[PDB]
Amino acid sequence: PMPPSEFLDKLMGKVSGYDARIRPNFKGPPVNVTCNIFINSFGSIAETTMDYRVNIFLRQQWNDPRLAYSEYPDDSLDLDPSMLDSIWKPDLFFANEKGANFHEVTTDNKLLRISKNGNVLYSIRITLVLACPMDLKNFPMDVQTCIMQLESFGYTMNDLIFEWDEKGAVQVADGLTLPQFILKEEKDLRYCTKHYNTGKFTCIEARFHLERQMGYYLIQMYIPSLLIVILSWVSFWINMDAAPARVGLGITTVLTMTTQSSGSRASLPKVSYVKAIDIWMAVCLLFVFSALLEYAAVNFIARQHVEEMRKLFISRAKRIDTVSRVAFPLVFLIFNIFYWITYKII
Amino acid sequence: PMPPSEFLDKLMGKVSGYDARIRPNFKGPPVNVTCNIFINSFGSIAETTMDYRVNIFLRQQWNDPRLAYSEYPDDSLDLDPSMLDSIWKPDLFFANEKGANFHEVTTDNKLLRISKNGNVLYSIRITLVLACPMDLKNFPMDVQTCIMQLESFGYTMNDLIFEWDEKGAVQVADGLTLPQFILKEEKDLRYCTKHYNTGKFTCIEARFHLERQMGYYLIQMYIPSLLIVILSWVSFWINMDAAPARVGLGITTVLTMTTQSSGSRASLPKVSYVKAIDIWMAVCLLFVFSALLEYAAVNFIARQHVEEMRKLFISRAKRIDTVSRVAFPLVFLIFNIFYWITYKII
Amino acid sequence: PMPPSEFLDKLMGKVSGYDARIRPNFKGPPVNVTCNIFINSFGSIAETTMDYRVNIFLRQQWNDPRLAYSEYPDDSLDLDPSMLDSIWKPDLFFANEKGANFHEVTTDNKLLRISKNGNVLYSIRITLVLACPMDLKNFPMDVQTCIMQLESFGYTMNDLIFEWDEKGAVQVADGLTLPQFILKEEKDLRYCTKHYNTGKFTCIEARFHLERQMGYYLIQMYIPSLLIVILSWVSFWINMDAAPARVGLGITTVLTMTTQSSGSRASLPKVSYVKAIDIWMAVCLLFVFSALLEYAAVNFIARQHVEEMRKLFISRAKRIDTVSRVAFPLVFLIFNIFYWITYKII
Amino acid sequence: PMPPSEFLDKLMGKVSGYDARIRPNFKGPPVNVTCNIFINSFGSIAETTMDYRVNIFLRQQWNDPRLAYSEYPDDSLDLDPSMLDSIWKPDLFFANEKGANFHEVTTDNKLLRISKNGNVLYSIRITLVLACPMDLKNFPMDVQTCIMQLESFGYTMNDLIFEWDEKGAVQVADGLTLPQFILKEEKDLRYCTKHYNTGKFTCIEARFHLERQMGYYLIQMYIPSLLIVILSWVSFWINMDAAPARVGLGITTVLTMTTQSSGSRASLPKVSYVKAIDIWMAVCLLFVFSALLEYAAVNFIARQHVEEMRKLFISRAKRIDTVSRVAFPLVFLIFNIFYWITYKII
Amino acid sequence: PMPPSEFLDKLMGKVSGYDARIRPNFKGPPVNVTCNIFINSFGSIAETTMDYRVNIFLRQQWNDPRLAYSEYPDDSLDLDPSMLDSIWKPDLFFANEKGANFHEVTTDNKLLRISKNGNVLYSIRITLVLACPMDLKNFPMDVQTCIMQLESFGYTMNDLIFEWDEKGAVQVADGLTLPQFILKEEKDLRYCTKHYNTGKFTCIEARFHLERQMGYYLIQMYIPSLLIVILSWVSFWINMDAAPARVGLGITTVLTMTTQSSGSRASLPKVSYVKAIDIWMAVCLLFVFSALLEYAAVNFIARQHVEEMRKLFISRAKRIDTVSRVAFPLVFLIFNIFYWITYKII
Ligand SMILES: *[C@@H]1O[C@H](CO)[C@@H](O[C@@H]2O[C@H](CO)[C@@H](O[C@@H]3O[C@H](CO)[C@@H](O)[C@H](O)[C@@H]3O)[C@H](O)[C@H]2NC(C)=O)[C@H](O)[C@H]1NC(C)=O
Ligand SMILES: *[C@@H]1O[C@H](CO)[C@@H](O[C@@H]2O[C@H](CO)[C@@H](O[C@@H]3O[C@H](CO)[C@@H](O)[C@H](O)[C@@H]3O)[C@H](O)[C@H]2NC(C)=O)[C@H](O)[C@H]1NC(C)=O
Ligand SMILES: *[C@@H]1O[C@H](CO)[C@@H](O[C@@H]2O[C@H](CO)[C@@H](O[C@@H]3O[C@H](CO)[C@@H](O)[C@H](O)[C@@H]3O)[C@H](O)[C@H]2NC(C)=O)[C@H](O)[C@H]1NC(C)=O
Ligand SMILES: *[C@@H]1O[C@H](CO)[C@@H](O[C@@H]2O[C@H](CO)[C@@H](O[C@@H]3O[C@H](CO)[C@@H](O)[C@H](O)[C@@H]3O)[C@H](O)[C@H]2NC(C)=O)[C@H](O)[C@H]1NC(C)=O
Ligand SMILES: *[C@@H]1O[C@H](CO)[C@@H](O[C@@H]2O[C@H](CO)[C@@H](O[C@@H]3O[C@H](CO)[C@@H](O)[C@H](O)[C@@H]3O)[C@H](O)[C@H]2NC(C)=O)[C@H](O)[C@H]1NC(C)=O
Repeated sequence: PMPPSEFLDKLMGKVSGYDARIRPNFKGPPVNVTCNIFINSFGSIAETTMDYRVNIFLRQQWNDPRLAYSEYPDDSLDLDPSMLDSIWKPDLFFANEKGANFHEVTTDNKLLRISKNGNVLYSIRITLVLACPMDLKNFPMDVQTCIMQLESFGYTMNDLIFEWDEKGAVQVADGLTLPQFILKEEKDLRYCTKHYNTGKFTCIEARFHLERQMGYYLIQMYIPSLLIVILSWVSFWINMDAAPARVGLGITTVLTMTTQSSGSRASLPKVSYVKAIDIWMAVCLLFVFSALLEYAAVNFIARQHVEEMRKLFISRAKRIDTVSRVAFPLVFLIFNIFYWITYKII
Repeated sequence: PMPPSEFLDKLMGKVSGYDARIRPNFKGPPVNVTCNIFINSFGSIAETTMDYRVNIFLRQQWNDPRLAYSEYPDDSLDLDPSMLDSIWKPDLFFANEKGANFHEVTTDNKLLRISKNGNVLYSIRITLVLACPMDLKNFPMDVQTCIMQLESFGYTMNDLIFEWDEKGAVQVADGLTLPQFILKEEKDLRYCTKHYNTGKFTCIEARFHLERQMGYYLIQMYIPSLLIVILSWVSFWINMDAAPARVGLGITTVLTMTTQSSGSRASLPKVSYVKAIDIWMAVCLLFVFSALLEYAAVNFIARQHVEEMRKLFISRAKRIDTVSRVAFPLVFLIFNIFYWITYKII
Repeated sequence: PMPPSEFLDKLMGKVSGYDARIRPNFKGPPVNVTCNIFINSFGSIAETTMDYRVNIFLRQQWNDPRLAYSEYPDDSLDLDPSMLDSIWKPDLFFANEKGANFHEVTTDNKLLRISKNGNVLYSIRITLVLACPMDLKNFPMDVQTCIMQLESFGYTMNDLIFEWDEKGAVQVADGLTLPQFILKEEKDLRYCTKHYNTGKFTCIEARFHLERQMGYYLIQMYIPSLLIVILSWVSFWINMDAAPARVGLGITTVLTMTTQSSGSRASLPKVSYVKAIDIWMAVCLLFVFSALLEYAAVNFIARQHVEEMRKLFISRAKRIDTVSRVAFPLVFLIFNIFYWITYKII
Repeated sequence: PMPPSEFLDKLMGKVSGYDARIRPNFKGPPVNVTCNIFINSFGSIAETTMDYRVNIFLRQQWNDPRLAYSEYPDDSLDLDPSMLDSIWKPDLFFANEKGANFHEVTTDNKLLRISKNGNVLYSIRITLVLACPMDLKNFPMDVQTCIMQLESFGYTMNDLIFEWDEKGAVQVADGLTLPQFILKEEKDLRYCTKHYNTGKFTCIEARFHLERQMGYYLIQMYIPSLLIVILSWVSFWINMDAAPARVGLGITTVLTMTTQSSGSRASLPKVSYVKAIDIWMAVCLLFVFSALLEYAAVNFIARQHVEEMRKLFISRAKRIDTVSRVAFPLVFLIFNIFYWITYKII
Repeated sequence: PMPPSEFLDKLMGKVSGYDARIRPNFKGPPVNVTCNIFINSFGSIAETTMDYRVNIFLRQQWNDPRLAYSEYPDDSLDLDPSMLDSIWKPDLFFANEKGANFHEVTTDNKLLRISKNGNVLYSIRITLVLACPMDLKNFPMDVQTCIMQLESFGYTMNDLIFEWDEKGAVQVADGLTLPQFILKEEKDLRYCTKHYNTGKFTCIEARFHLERQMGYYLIQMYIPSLLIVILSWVSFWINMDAAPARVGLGITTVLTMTTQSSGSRASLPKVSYVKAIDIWMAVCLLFVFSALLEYAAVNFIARQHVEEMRKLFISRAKRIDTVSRVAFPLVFLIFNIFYWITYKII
């Protein structure tokens, strides 16, 4: 009969004394809050900052006996967020926020329904910029594991406990994809119960596995790394006589790799350890330096020399020919097969 | 007689009991809300982020019987937004906001008029930064289809339904243009009714087709890609004798394309698949590498050699001349005609 | 006697019934609002965004008969903005805001005085970031005309009309200058009365003419464009015999222009049409390519050749000398005189 | 006895009628407000924007007879900013704000004490981003004079007047330094009384003198400008015979200066006039172009030529030797001594 | 019995007269406030700005006799931050904020418990962007000491005093690390009691020592600095006869160092003094300039010359050979051993 908001005026109003400043089950067991998330947006995973932005629908559920309506004939009584500041709400924060905000476009993006037995479904749209430290040992073939963990800031573990629900604690949007990663379907769910000099607080955290789309880096970095090598090999297929041709083909290619390695770590943090993309472009350096270093041997032995003179110099230009025409493709290919098996096993 | 705002004090005030926290037609059919938009601003379509900013006038219309004034002699009773927080308003949010805000310069940019029969026109200026994933298979000749979709966050499909109005659901400003695209006049309008573990919610979405102005990329990228080829052809129109001239004209041009392809994907996301602008600048690579690779053949056969010697070496420098003087323009032009027909058919 | 704020407690308070939610002259003629602006800041005209930031003092004046004090012995009764939310205020917004904000440092930067006959002077400091589409046909010699237009968002043309005042509708700060433009003193003032599917609304807009300081671009772009040409001419003043000197002076200069044109459109939007700065740096390309193309002719005819042989080859190296020693300065200067007259007439 | 805040409940409360909306000395002389500042932070002087950020403690002092407590036995009655919105406060704004904000971390950073005779000390932490137009005639040796000026926005000069106090109107933090400038101890204090079509308003402004640390620019710009010159001089100490060595040493150095001047005005606004750093790097251009221009003379006269032939050509290669071996160090050093005295006198 | 929030309605409410605007121990000794922090986030130490962002849990403790509950049977009475604006709170600000904000995601991240004897534990999550001037004498091997200092803004030293607690005044997160530094465990704690023309205020500050991960700079900067040297040494292992080979290997390497030093101070403020990374890359300059300077000697003495002629020129090419083949590795290695011991002792 009476309008339910008018019903809720006495549901939680000064009549019946719903004090929003006192958790349910006061002085009893803690408040068991089941949580799950829904991921609209995901991406902008900046490694310069080692964070990422997500746009989730945080759903919470707890049981408040003070909210147990009985007269009403249905199961759910939704209510606009205008009085969402009227009921008790758990102080779930994100232990690695690094910035977050509500969405208030045309309305507070909030949801509030209440079952007969006091079950409170509480859902709000959030945009987080979560911090996840990036492990970059094997950079272009890394599997980053960024996390988001939900703690309680004020209430201790003996008054408020979080939990994930079993029926799909983490849903993802239907066509949600990324420009650079693959959000692997397996998603871990484990506790991260904290301790301070103030007490112990509740935590739960879902670990998102991330694997890179190697297609991009395969193009901008590896192929340019690979052309300079083959360009540095036919430089040895140059004319037999040492002329300024090898003078050009040598230093030109080395200068490429010098600039390549510059833009190599362009959008990369200043990590002290050595990653995998650079040792590729390191080995690519010492081969292209082998070219200018090899002609040093040729131009050295050539200026040495004349029967016995030319008979021994060209004998050096020949053994140096039949070796470099296969040695560079020999070690460079054996290096490649070893490099990629090292990273195809992780 | 009485001032209508003073009339509205009893229109929605505590007299007559207009509770703003209870939707119209409560416990009856859902609230049928017709929507349309008006686009002032449009642009800043960043592909680094794959989003875009728009400045719209969202108009809504629903019928609230509680707002049915009868005494008054006219059709419309506008009212400043100061009491726009006084009436019920649907919680239309944008399912792909990624940031949005109201405009509050000198007044809340809001509009509110009410017909005799309870029709509520509600219009507000909004600045959205909407997320649209970019498909970049054929990059400079792509037709991106960015969308904006209007969902309800709290009310389920059985209590609130959105709809587009038939009489021009999407107007565009008179001289609205873009720096890079053409907002095609055809604009699609279809439902995107959602489902969650909470229920099903209303959605409507308008698909904006976008086609690129190819004029820019035709200049900064293609012509510089095209000069290096012709510069790499008259390099073969060099003197007959193999001199360091071809030493210069070869590696110089190849270094251009190396730097060209660097700035090629300058403002482009790190997409794993291969787009169309790069295979252009890829084929431009393997021709300019053909130049330095061709002189490798010339300088190789030249150092081989003398009656029978010169009689067979210059016979190779001639067949290599009459072929390269037409072969590069042969395959390069046939490539061009094939490339552009592949992209003039989409 | 009584304090005038205490006087204004009954001026607009619940006594005498000043309802701030009802415009003056209700049900009568529209409210004639005269406006003018004062420009403190102006600049940051970003062409990457095609907008600009301004810091104005928007003065408004309308007549409200409800504000007609009679007892008081003076003309003006100022009042701090603390009760500036107490009176009626027109909802003037900026039709091309693209971001704007009030200034609230140590006080709301607001002004409010009221004449005896109800005249309301209302002035507030605003920082706008206004959108003006840039026309870049003739880029370094363009005259951009950015605008700012003042519309009413809620009230229709039959209830509220804006106007500029005749006595200097737009003042500019005394020493206000720009880093790149000259704010021409002539400032246009014309209506932009709008129409929608909701009605017709009031508008007024002041067109600011802007002309560029060509001094900067004359230095960073044109001179470097001009040195490469003269460097590409004395390259032909090289030794008579074709040596690797022309091998160097040719490709070196062309590589400059390639990088010049890269940084040419560095801070420029991706406009499809062709502007004027590039056709300059385009013509500068085809002359420097003429150098490497000319030596192609020299090195070609030289390798052709010997009495009749040298007697006809050097006859070609001579006619090619007396022509290129004046032809490049011939066409290049005639091009310059034509280019600058094309742009000195607009 | 009674708690002084409870004392201030009747100090300014509805008892005794302290109306915060009415300035002291109403209808009498204007309110004489003495001001001074204290500078915590200072820096981020961006010339791309021509502004700078400061973090000051604005102290104000005015006398309000309505605040004259008599019963109390002490001189000062501080009070937390919670009731700082309760008293009258002057509307001091900053005429060149360009952005400013309060600091609200753990409390509004505000101070409020009141002497017996009504003296109000009012102090608040502010972070300003003030606009100062930069004069860049002599760029690396410029003395910028940025200002900050304190106006009143609402009250006219006949109702409110600002003043600096004599006892150290501008204090600076003890170890406050800058990365690029030296905040000279002399700080000017003069009025900037304004006039509009609304009246005349109070102003005071303190002029901060700033002088650059020339040490940085002496390293990144001048030394690289200076190495290319000496590298372009020993290029003339090359072998007597004109070989491709001068072919290399000439164009290589000129290309450096071309890229040097690119990054010269890297972080510099697009000012039309010519500054001092560029004419340095301009004169450095025309000397390095003299090198490639000089070898043009050598390679020209060399190809001219043979008894009388070589007897006159080498006579030109000798007079060109004994001159260039001292002429470049002659004019270049005389240029340096003239350049630096032009800028050591300002 | 009664709900404690309802108990706190009379704990601090208008009954019993808890005036939040009056510090504890009024007119007595100052309020002794013990503080400690807990560091979640730490990093983004930008030297371009010379600041850094931290995410701390500021815990405060003071004793307020007015908050002494006696009836209740326990030690602690937590309470949600909804009434955290109800009690007195010290106005601790950060003397070098440069920007800071609260975290309000799903609740104000705040904590409030009260012991029986009035002890108030008050803890709030804060994100600071603190200013620390960077000392960059020895840049890649520097030990920066950034600070954060906690002052009181309003209350003087005779009414409010801060202190650190002895039991671990500064805790750090368990796995908190940085991308570039090592937060040394030793953390200093000393007073910074201030003085102004208003009085003396309380301060405490914790000095965080920071030492760099030299691993990154060891790779991007030093190795490229080191390859050019060895590339500039085997350039002297070139053929005995002076050919254009040394023409290439000389200027090519010098151009590398020119571009190296460009990107050397890429992300570095414009400090006037000379740091350590540049004198490394300065000494690397004058060795690679020694190469092109050395061949100047070779090509000079070579063109001088013929029995006595060649007998004295090659005698110079030999003593120049046996010296440069060890002199560059001689001085360069002795330089290295001296450089690194200068920086391994600090
Ligand atoms: C929130 O969930 C926790 C997790 O179960 C609940 O704690 C558990 O509550 C049950 C119900 O009383 C306890 O069962 C009893 O345990 C005692 C001692 O173990 C046993 O002797 C009894 O026969 C009975 O089985 C259980 O011990 C207790 N466990 C823990 C770890 O707390 C809690 O009650 C829930 N609170 C709410 C408000 O839902
Ligand atoms: C909002 O619009 C929807 C769409 O039409 C309305 O739902 C429709 O309402 C009509 C009016 O009663 C229903 O017509 C009746 O349907 C029954 C069963 O189909 C039929 O036996 C009756 O003879 C009569 O035609 C219609 O069924 C119903 N359809 C749906 C899908 O809901 C709704 O009433 C509107 N609500 C408001 C508040 O305007
Ligand atoms: C705001 O300014 C407009 C512009 O003038 C005012 O509208 C004009 O008001 C005058 C005053 O009554 C009207 O004059 C009368 O016009 C009728 C019909 O044209 C004529 O027969 C009468 O003899 C008399 O001249 C005028 O028509 C009217 N014009 C328009 C276009 O509205 C308006 O009254 C002003 N409102 C306020 C509140 O100041
Ligand atoms: C704020 O400071 C100004 C600056 O002094 C005060 O104005 C001055 O007030 C004195 C005090 O009455 C005036 O002195 C009188 O001047 C008249 C005419 O000059 C003279 O005949 C009298 O013998 C007496 O000396 C002075 O003229 C006046 N000057 C100005 C420029 O206003 C003002 O009173 C101060 N207001 C407050 C609230 O402190
Ligand atoms: C906050 O902590 C300070 C630091 O101790 C307290 O100040 C100290 O308070 C004690 C307690 O009365 C004073 O002791 C007395 O000192 C006098 C003179 O020195 C001596 O003759 C007495 O026999 C007795 O020892 C002590 O002097 C005083 N020192 C200072 C520097 O203030 C303060 O009382 C504490 N306040 C609160 C509210 O906890």
